[PDB]
Amino acid sequence: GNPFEGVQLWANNYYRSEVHTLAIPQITDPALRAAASAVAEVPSFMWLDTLDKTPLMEQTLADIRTANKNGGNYAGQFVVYDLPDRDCAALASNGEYSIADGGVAKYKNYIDTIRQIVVEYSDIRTLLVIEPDSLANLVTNLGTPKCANAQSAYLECINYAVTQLNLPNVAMYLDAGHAGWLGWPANQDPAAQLFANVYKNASSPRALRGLATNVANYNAWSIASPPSYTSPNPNYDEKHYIEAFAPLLRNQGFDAKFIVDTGRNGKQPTGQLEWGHWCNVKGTGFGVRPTANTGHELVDAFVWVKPGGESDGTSDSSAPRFDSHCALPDALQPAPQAGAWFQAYFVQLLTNANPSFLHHHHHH
Repeated sequence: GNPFEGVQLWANNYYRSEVHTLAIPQITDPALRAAASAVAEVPSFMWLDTLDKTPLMEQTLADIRTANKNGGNYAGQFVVYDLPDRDCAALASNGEYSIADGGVAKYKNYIDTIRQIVVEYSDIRTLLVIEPDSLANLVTNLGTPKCANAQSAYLECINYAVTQLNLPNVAMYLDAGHAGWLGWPANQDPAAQLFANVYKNASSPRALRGLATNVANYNAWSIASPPSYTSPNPNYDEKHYIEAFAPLLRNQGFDAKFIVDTGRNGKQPTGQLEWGHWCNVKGTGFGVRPTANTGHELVDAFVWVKPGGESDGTSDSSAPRFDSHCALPDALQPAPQAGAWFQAYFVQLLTNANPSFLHHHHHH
């Protein structure tokens, strides 16, 4: 059943080329350079955050087909992230499509472009995260005018995505926020209704395996003491959020499994002063390496979804698409545009990694 069993995860060359060409030439310490070279080999998801990234998806799948026909057993990992009026609760979104300017039709073409690619590589297992911080905003942010207006477009576009990418080689996980967002007990029943209705309204697609949590966030999987910024939520880590949310989805006909982003949660507690501070958080490290051996029946894999070292947002308040969350004092600064390489942040995640990359473990 688990789409992560039976395969290796591909480490893409977009992140490897970031580390080799941008990061390593800036690092002088020989041990840290070797540690950087190693992290570039940890497989993390490739984000399709514009239409112009879809040729990179096809190139990555072509490389995986080459590797597989040469014996490999790799699967690809991609994030579908280009809804019109994307990031609806921001002061600022980088999304290229607007609902008012043909954005629903542009999203249809974007999904059709990805479906043609996944069908062209029907031999390749393709693991998808669908639309981070979309549906969670329709649970808690209907008070924000852009999100209230985006409700119909988001539900239609999500329904298109999950029905059109319901293919035999795909497993999809709908993004479902994190413990600090939907794990609060008052948010659980409305979120479970919305997610199980998305699944049932798409005719319970076989390929929609479940939900992704902690994407681009920093929560622990399991911690023995709740970090102080989680109080008073009883679901203060992802294990507690998922053990609370899974039976409420199953009660309404969506027997969801989960993947959890551990790419930036190795250091706990984190540097967050408030749990809603999400941008470029100080005091974080790379986490548990991707694996299907999670020790938990509900969790198909620990994965690295947000690629560590790529910025969450610029800290320049005069720049386009600036959001005030990226200038808070627990956000590392100065930070470049969202998605762009942020070398200080990479070095922070490398220094604080747990498990560490600086450990040299090596036998003959």
